[PDB]
Amino acid sequence: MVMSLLGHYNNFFFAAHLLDIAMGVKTLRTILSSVTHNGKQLVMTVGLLAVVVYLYTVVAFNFFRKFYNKSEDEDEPDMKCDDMMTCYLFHMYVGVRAGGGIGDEIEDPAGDEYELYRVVFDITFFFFVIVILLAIIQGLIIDAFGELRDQQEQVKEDMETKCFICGIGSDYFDTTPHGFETHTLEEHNLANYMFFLMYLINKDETEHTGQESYVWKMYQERCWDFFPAGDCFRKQYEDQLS
Amino acid sequence: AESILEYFRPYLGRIEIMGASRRIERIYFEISETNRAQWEMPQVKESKRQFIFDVVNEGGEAEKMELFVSFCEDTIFEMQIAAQISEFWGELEVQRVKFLNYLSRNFYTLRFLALFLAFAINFILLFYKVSDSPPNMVYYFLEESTGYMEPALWCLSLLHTLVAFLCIIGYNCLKVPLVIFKREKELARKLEFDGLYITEQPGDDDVKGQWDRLVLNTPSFPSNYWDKFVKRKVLDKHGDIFGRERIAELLGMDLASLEITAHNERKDPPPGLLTWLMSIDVKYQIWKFGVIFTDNSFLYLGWYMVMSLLGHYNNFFFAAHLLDIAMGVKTLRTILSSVTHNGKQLVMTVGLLAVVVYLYTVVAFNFFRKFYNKSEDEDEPDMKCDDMMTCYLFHMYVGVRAGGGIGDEIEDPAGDEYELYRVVFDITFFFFVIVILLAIIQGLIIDAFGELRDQQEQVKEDMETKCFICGIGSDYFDTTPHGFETHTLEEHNLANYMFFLMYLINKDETEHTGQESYVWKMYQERCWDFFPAGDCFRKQYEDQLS
Repeated sequence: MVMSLLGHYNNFFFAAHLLDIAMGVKTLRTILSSVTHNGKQLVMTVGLLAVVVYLYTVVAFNFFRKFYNKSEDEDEPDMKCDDMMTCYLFHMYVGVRAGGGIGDEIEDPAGDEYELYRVVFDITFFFFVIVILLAIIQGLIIDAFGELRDQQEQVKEDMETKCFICGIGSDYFDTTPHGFETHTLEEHNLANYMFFLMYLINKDETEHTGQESYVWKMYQERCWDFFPAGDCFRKQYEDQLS
Repeated sequence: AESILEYFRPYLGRIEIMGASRRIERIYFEISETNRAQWEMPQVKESKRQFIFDVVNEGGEAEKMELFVSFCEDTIFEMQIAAQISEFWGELEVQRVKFLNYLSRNFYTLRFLALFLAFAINFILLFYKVSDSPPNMVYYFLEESTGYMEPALWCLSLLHTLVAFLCIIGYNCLKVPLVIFKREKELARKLEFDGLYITEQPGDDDVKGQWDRLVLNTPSFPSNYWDKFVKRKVLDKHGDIFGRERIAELLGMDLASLEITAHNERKDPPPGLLTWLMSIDVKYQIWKFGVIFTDNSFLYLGWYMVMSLLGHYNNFFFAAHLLDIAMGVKTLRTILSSVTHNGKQLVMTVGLLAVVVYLYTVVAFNFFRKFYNKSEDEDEPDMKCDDMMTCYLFHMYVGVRAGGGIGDEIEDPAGDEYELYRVVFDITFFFFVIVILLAIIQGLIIDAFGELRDQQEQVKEDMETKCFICGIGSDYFDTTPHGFETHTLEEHNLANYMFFLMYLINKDETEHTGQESYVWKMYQERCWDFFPAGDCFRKQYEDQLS
């Protein structure tokens, strides 16, 4: 509402309703739920990266200050490691985004002193905040898809073994041909129970039959002992005539 | 009799055992008035949850009961230690403990304060600035004016160190007794039931076992353990088959071999407060310190100590306590355990990469030497493939990090000779140490997450089919409505067994009932045949009346 109204003024603002796509086009909702399923532990990785880069900055500032000169034309008037805010921002903005580690933007360490300390600093930075810390992001998505896809299998499998009202497994019902198929469609249909409460509520209390009032009595009392929960009327009378 | 049942219901325990009749019997008892209240504490619920998890997957079936009883005993000492801290020359001693019990009470909030202070000092540390002029180079502390910026840092630095000092003493007063009791319990069994120091000996390995030899002969060996007869109990058992005096001299009890039986003479020490207080076991204390200086958590706490102390000097050093995040903020511990779960086989891939790049270097040095010139301005005075160390380092430092293979930094092979040998060298390098060898790193993480997530499902699923005490499946119990639900809450509750050992230990041996002594007899004997393990008292009497 508000964005449409705020239209007729800077018409560009209309280009925010396009994000309605999500709540539409079903497919997406599933795709976006995949990434959303691990949101609580996704931004925390970003915080971890923000901590690690700070840890690297405190070292680069103390020892590698004279390396970050931008090497302007025939002059060296600019240096990034003079303060903390103006240097840590450099690592945060170019370092993690370098695609190859911070060693690309700094002056090449062809000198003698600190030749190995700088190489280790480069290599560890490449191995920690480029290969590893950008792999956990992908990991929290690969299995995120797997979980949304796996949970469907369980709800598919459980409906093929239990009647969801009785606890009886499918085998026992499969003693007769298509016994389990009939059990989930004639006896415990999960839809007649839908159609029973409507019959109870609409009917006036005066004309309740012998049984319909009694189940109504517990329904008013809010007790659920009238559901079968264990027996199925043929496990009950199997011995006599079945 | 309805109200009398309802009022007393939350205290009437119910345990179900077998024995002395080859059938299953049921025992009732009075649980508690305060232990039932405490049992629902987050540190205890999480401990139980963690214990359950490492039994279903890393737990052998045969010894499942044994370690469960071990955790059962551990929780009792946790109860005893936690029940205490809850609330001018000789009167200071009581006020000292009256404050120590407060320090150990709110240990976790005090610990979290240390992380918060570390976060604040790190944030304020974000304004330093090098300057070649005194306000040699000086680390001048720039600020958005606001003169109150430098004074605050000093007070915060002092307070952080103070809180870090307090948490160490809190740890000592809170956790150390648990580890000590653990070690005492583990050691006392290897003598009574094994010959780890009598018949067998450590095989020059197991420094943990070697270090324990300095505690055997101390006058006070079982300082935190309950059973104080651990010396006499093993004395008789191993005093006949072996030298009785030989076993006697090993465990100490100087002249107690005769004092054990000849105790006709009676036992008054003079009041020597602060006069003879230096009569302490110099051999037991060194053993305790040797144990305490090995625990990982205490060592990490001392490391956090050392860095805070090394503060007030190069204040930047404070920016290492920030890595406390890990041991905090739970979430992370799981995320970091994901990558840590495959550490043994992760660095080995790095070693493999280090080998493969060396293999490539030996070829590039022998044939492609004249290609690595850096092509300086109007001159070619620099070449990287002149030695091995100065060339292999080039591949290690730029090659694997090139993001596109080594072919980017070398001079373009537009020449005729070796045109294909160089192209193959480039392409294989791209296909082996960039696409493949940097994909195994991601693979060892993708399934690493899957395994930590999958192991949870198994411990969730097993608890929904078996009673964890009886081997009976859920189906059989589901014959009656909610039968399995009641079986895991009335009969085999896994928490009445908690409440039964406390009832046994606290009760004196004289008033043990007919059954309570017999299960006590095996518990002293350390036999676990009184657990049901197969029957459930309704599979037992289903035919008669059920």
